[PDB]
Amino acid sequence: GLPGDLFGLGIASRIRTDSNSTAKAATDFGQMVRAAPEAVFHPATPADIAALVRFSATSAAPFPVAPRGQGHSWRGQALAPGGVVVDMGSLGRGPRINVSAAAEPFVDAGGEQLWVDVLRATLRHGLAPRVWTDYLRLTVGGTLSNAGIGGQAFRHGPQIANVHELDVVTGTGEMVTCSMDVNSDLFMAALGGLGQFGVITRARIRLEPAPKRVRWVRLAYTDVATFTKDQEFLISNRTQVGFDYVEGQVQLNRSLVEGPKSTPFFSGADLARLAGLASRTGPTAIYYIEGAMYYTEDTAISVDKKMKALLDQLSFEPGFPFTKDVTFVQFLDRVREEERVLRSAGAWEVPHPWLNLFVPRSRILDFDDGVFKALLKDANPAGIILMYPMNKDRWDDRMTAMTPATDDDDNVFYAVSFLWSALSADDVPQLERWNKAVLDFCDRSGIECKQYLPHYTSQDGWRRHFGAKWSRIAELKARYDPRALLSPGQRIFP
Ligand SMILES: *Cc1cc2c(cc1C)nc1c(=O)[nH]c(=O)nc-1n2C[C@H](O)[C@H](O)[C@H](O)COP(=O)(O)OP(=O)(O)OC[C@H]1O[C@@H](n2cnc3c(N)ncnc32)[C@H](O)[C@@H]1O
Ligand SMILES: NC(=O)c1ccccc1NC(=O)Nc1cc(Cl)cc(Cl)c1
Repeated sequence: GLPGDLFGLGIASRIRTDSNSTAKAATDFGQMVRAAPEAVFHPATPADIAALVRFSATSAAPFPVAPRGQGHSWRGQALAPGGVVVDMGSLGRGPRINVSAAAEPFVDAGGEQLWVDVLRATLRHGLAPRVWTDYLRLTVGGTLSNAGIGGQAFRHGPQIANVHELDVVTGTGEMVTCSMDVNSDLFMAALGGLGQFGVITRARIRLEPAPKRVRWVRLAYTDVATFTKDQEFLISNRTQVGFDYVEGQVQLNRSLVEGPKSTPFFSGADLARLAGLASRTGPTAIYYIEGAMYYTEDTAISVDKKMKALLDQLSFEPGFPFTKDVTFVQFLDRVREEERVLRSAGAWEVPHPWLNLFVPRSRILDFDDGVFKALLKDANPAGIILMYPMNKDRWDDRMTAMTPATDDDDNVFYAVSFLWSALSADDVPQLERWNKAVLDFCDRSGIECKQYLPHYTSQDGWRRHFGAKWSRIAELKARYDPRALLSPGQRIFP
């Protein structure tokens, strides 16, 4: 498929066209889409990626180029059929993480670097990035191409709001350093850019002093209105003396009754006590607020009084607070333990038809009514459902990443993640029907359900997703990837 002229050049020494190489680059975490590339590119340096992109961009037959991080995509976004998959991990040679601890401390990290490896390096200097995804085995460039949301995003914004600068290889093959003050149009496009404007090869990440330990809590609710009121109180300016991390989970009645006998967080005794709570008024769903209070040797003496003062302000079910006290690393890397349990049960390397939505606060109770109370009330899917609010004023609307736009008056929106697993491959159509039912319900009810980690097969879906930002995106695309070579699996510019 690829031009014959490629194989006579220097870049071809880092090309692998064998079946074993291309098959590894053919699938992703979702395990639903298979499309092998013509070749895998193993760059030594980011300059090699630039030479590959320039060659394609100036070629008589331009081929697609897709950077692949950890392949933690589920809709074939990192796939390049008819083209080349760039193994980003190949750049991991020599020092690829540089901390400047000396004004404000920062960490320079290769786009291929795992957040887990960034954390290890910054902790040696007692520093850490401020915002984390729940899963640390994801690349820096991979999460920054989306936004990177987690429990600290309500305070500091997404990971894209915690970046000082980027090194980007554009779709023309040009290596550009960009920030808020230099090449700012490229900087803004790339953050939440879905790899459409260039490959992130470096990110300068914002740092803060690292905590020592975490007081980690889970608070159970049966009433969604009380649960949402408390989450909104917890992310508000009122609560300087609150949690550093705020998340939430939705547990359907059957997933607790017919689910595992214990989990890494909950003991068998905890789950039986929760089974009683969930059956109290017939079968009902449990909503959990998950909070975390960071502390060091200096704040260790006031943390117990701080936790008591905060919890006394909340309205979780009496007798249903759950507490852990762990190191900062144990907390940030908590999902490693969950993956370990899933892997031993053969429940990890299975299909993941995942759906992530951004729902305006004004419609969160209507969303809950049609989705958890009507659609999923008697459903028993494997996996987890996340639900937590965020603050719009911590997001930069000049960046590509989309937040809901219907309520300009309202600073709050909710992230709702349907992280289901098909324990049997033939369960995929059932989870895909649930995905479609939630989206159809949003359209039918007039709920502005903006996708996070979006996927659309046609440009009409993407135009609806980008809304008032679409013309700016199309213009930026013509400027930075005119031949539409980059990350074609996104299916925005076919
Ligand atoms: C698998 C998974 C994902 C995940 C998560 C937990 C798990 C188990 N938890 C998340 C969380 O708490 N918060 C959040 O914001 N996202 C979370 N995710 C999703 C994940 O961040 C994204 O899927 C993201 O893409 C990271 O994935 P990864 O590093 O594995 O990248 P990929 O799958 O190979 O590629 C994704 C797309 O981005 C393009 N790409 C990849 N690297 C780059 C660079 N350096 N520059 C530009 N574009 C890049 C790919 O081509 C593809 O289109
Ligand atoms: N408890 C967890 O959050 C979890 C447990 C097992 C495997 C993954 C986990 N977390 C996870 O996938 N979080 C996530 C995943 C995505 Cl795609 C998007 C967002 Cl907002 C959050």
